[PDB]
Amino acid sequence: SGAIYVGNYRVVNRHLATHNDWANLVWEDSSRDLLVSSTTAQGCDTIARCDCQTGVYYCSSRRKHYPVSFSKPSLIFVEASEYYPARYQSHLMLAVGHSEPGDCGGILRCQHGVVGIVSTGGNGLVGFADVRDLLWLDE
Ligand SMILES: NC(=O)[C@H]1CCCN(C(=O)Cc2ccccc2C(F)(F)F)C1
Ligand SMILES: [Zn+2]
Repeated sequence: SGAIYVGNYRVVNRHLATHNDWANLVWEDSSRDLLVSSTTAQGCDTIARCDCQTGVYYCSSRRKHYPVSFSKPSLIFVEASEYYPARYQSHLMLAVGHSEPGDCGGILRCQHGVVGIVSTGGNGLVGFADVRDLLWLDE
């Protein structure tokens, strides 16, 4: 679990969104596993606007942060779940690093700010849903 709080917005994994998130919906995209809801308090985080391919992510299953090199946002496949079916998740970045169920929501950051959140993983890999193209989170 985990979320990005920026201004009057909360960004979470779509498969983990709450009833409150859906009742205060701003935007959602099942193909990206993202959902953004509105909040009444000002958010604690800053968003990166860059093309960094190195950064640090939080891994709940190890209670530790790890440095990673990650790929450019692209399409990757993800098997079924209580949430989705075999598809090409878009805007997804892969990295060599640990992840397991329960790790979604961990933040990935570079020197410019928040890059995205853990959304996929498997066999020594970890996938992050990018948020750097969501320019509207700031204005
Ligand atoms: N974006 C999705 O469709 C995810 C929905 C939940 C399930 N999902 C996963 O990949 C679950 C998984 C499996 C092995 C290692 C790590 C994970 C992690 F990080 F939790 F995502 C896929
Ligand atoms: Zn950056």
